[PDB]
Amino acid sequence: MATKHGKNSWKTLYLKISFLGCKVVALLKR
Repeated sequence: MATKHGKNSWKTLYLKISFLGCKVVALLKR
C-alpha cells in the first residue's frame, strides 16, 4: 500500500514544486 505512485512521483512533486514556485517567484523575487 502507498507505493503505486511510482519512483517518479517525488519528481512530479518536484518539477511541480519549482513550477508554481516560479509563478510565486514572479510575486516573490519578481
